[PDB]
Amino acid sequence: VTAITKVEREAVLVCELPSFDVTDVEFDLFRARESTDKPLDVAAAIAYRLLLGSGLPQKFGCSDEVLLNFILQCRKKYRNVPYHNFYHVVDVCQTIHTFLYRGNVYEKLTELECFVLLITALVHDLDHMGLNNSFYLKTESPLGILSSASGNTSVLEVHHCNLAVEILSDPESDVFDGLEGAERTLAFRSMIDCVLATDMAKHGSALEAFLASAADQSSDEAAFHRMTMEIILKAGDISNVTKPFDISRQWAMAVTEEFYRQGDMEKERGVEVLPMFDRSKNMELAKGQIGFIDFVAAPFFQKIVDACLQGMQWTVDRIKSNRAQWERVLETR
Ligand SMILES: COc1cccc(NC(=O)C#Cc2cc(C3=NN(C(C)C)C(=O)[C@@H]4CC=CC[C@H]34)ccc2OC)c1
Ligand SMILES: [Mg+2]
Ligand SMILES: [Zn+2]
Repeated sequence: VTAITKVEREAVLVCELPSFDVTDVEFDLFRARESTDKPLDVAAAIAYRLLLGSGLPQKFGCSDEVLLNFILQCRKKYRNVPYHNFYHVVDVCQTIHTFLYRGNVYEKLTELECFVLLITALVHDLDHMGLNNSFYLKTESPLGILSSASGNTSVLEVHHCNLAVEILSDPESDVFDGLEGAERTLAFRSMIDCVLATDMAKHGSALEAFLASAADQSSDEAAFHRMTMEIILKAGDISNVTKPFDISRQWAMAVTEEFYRQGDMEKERGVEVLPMFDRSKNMELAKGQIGFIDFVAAPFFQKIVDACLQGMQWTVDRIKSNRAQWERVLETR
């Protein structure tokens, strides 16, 4: 944990984002990346602006300097992989902002919980190597053995929580230094519960718990708040198909490259390679995206909007039109 320099901060604060509304559901992070020769500084500046314009750091005694220290300690710990890089967690951060403030999910949570969600977005994939839980277990890699021996199958999610806690133990980058007692505890418990909940192995069980709680006027209030945070970070994590088609498509290309590289190492290591991770299967993006929409994202967003989050209806509208756009790529091939 080397301290952030005056020079590193200045490199972010100078970025100005002319033309961009970071609060908008149609904000394009790809356009912002190649809109300078410092795409990393810009992403950091998008996150800084999102966090300050919410007004939440101020209310919880997090200075502008500590907040930016934190953004930059987070950025140092992401890797040059095609999808689970710093652009992805900044995307999840901005998208969660749209769900909270354009979708009015802010009304369901306290300000501390909204603050936690925006911060968690930035830690939720720390030190991701472009390989899924499954890779580590099948290869009996050290991390996989450690997870298996410890009894926790969520290999990556526990790695991420470990580095989050590392960054927050230095008061110079603890966005929660302003909290004490129950509030500091709730902040850490909820950041950890949310990251652990991004493991897609628990997708069905997290979705069903959230919906059972929303249907129950006598749900425990604390438990409902908690499940709402977990569902919102999960929503942000599978949000690529809720964006304007060309944005959705570039995300999909980036995730496919990352899966294909895992498939290359699984071959050179002679372990099971799924159809989807095999470069020499050349499966069509269109059928891929439609499959993801039909089996994961459409039912997910439709059910949470209907159950509770009416303000997020636009996500369901966009998945419908992205699907029809993929059906058109098929109909004209
Ligand atoms: C038939 O069901 C399918 C299921 C999955 C993919 C496809 N095919 C694609 O073309 C794609 C994509 C795709 C896949 C993901 C993810 N997937 N998952 C599992 C569901 C396999 C992860 O755990 C990733 C890590 C954490 C959260 C979500 C991430 C995210 C965005 C995607 O698109 C832009 C078809
Ligand atoms: Mg993850
Ligand atoms: Zn993620």
